[PDB]
Amino acid sequence: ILGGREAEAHARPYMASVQLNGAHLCGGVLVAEQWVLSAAHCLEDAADGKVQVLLGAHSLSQPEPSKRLYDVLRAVPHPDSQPDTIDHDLLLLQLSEKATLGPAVRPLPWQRVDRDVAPGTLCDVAGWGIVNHAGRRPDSLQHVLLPVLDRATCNRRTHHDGAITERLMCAESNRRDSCKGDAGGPLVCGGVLEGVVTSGSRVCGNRKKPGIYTRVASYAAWIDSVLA
Repeated sequence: ILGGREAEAHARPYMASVQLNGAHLCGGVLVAEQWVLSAAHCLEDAADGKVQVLLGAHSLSQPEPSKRLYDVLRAVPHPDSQPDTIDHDLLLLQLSEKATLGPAVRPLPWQRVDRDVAPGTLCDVAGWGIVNHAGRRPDSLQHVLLPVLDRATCNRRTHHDGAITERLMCAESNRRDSCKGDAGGPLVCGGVLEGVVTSGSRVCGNRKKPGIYTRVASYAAWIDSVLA
């Protein structure tokens, strides 16, 4: 997260760190007791590496009573995801067992009604991604509040030039933004999950290249099918 601040510890009990061989890789969001939603291109990461999900965390490295690292029973990328597109960029991770819930670990309600978030709505995104241009990785969860950007502005040639489908949404990226390591994390508006950070290549913190988020409401039936 660029231009953000350290998050209040455990105030986002839905937040997940998706890990590969014990290192933070991507964000994710607990959407059911046994299921974490993240981004498909994260799993281009990779092969038969050990994918795990850390719940209940603030610090990646330090002991905390609520921290628990879960193994992953099954990883389910969206079937229409492709290496060279930002479309359908969702991944569902089935934990080894249902997560132990408490004040620091709880699924987030997610949007089922397929209607766009209003322009200007202030939403929250959080992550353990890089915090400066050098690539410094934070030990603790960061977040930033970002206003939703209307799709037509986002689709201008100066911006993302037609790439923002009805299944995608944008937020402003003026110095404050998600960046490398934040893919798959949650964009939360009014206490409800609305978006998942996409995991394609994108400059960070340039107002001319808004953040792009997959609209979870667009994929409600798919999420239900996988969890069935």
